Amino acid sequence: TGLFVTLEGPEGAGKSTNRDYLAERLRERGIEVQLTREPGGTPLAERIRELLLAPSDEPMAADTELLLMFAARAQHLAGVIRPALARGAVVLCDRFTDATYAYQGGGRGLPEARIAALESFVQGDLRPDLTLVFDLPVRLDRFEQEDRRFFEAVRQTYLQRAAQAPERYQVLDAGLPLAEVQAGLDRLLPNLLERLN
Amino acid sequence: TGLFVTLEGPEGAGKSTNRDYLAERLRERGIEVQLTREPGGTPLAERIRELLLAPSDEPMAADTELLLMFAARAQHLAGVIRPALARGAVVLCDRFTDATYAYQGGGRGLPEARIAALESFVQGDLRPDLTLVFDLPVEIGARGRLDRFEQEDRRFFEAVRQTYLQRAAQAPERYQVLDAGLPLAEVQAGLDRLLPNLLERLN
Ligand SMILES: Cc1cn([C@H]2C[C@H](N=[N+]=[N-])[C@@H](COP(=O)(O)O)O2)c(=O)[nH]c1=O
Ligand SMILES: Cc1cn([C@H]2C[C@H](N=[N+]=[N-])[C@@H](COP(=O)(O)O)O2)c(=O)[nH]c1=O
Ligand SMILES: [Cl-]
Ligand SMILES: [Cl-]
Ligand SMILES: [Cl-]
Repeated sequence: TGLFVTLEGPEGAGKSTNRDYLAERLRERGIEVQLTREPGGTPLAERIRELLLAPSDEPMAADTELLLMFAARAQHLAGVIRPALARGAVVLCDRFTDATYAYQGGGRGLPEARIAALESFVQGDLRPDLTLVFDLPVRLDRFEQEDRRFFEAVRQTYLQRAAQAPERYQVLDAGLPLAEVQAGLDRLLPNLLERLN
Repeated sequence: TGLFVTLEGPEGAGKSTNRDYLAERLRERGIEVQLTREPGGTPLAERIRELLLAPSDEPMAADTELLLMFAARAQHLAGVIRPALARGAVVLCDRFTDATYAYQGGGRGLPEARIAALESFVQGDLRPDLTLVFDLPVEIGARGRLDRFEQEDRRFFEAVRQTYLQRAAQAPERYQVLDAGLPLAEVQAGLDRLLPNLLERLN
């Protein structure tokens, strides 16, 4: 049995360096670590990501964007995430369904219930064991074209979701000195290892 | 007030030769016709189509394939189908959700209940007003499809064929089954025969 950990938050929050940090802590304890990201994580998922990010003169329907995001997820689950967990590996996934509630839900305004329906439809009972929210104040692809209010509603959705399920989430103040943040990651580790074992 | 007509069946069933005939019967009667096809029908929906058709060493999960089909459908609905019906055009759409039940359901073995939930999720209350099923026994009659579906065996395609006939029989009011194996004159007669009912559905 393995463990499914997701990381959510914007760039410049240190997600990658901190994911590397966590990954080294686990690896030095003999635990296999599978790094991955969404949307993407397999050849086909990465091609779907390309459609998602590529600007176009044709407006992408909201449902189209939502269904593509979940198509990439479906493929990623089958190709990478589930097999990793089956190996007893710890998956460190940069962005997952919380990013859907945040971007397609908070950002775009899609009803949370439609996102919930697809989450269950695609994932069955699988949810992350732990979700690390890297929180900090707020050419381009389709999403980077968006405005400050979009990214503000994005930020707030992570915190709202994190607040409703405090046991599954750990919110990190990415505005804190890196050293302090990684100290937080160290304090999370025992519980992580306990979960895994 | 338009009419949403879909055409189902494999390649070499005459769907296109038949669609052109049907489209002209409508046009000569002063009726606007919108030709389209799935997966695809808009630039983004065609990009999705090409992903679905592209061979790869990585197997596409059945759910991935189902979701991409519906993603293309949602874009196509918004950009072509709903507008056309709104203008009061007759949409003649090559392939639609019946192909999903047939390919993803019958072929891939996905449960009909899962397909139905997506159908509703994406389409709301919109379903075809009339579906023409061009029924053809599995007939290989040069390089093949040249796409992902080329690799599937006869059993897969038998299941596809049978799914169409089962759906048509379950709701005879909405489907017309044509024998696409007939000489083209006789298929045209089939089109001629169903035309008056199609017209009555429009007004
Ligand atoms: C996984 C996921 C990502 N996204 C967005 C977040 C990102 N847009 N920004 N900023 C983009 C991912 O690109 P990056 O991983 O390079 O950040 O896709 C969603 O909108 N929904 C999702 O479910
Ligand atoms: C519309 C639709 C098509 N398809 C398949 C049927 C076809 N493969 N074969 N034979 C392919 C459509 O391409 P053609 O119409 O050019 O044949 O996509 C689906 O699997 N699901 C769908 O929902
Ligand atoms: Cl973010
Ligand atoms: Cl990654
Ligand atoms: Cl067409």
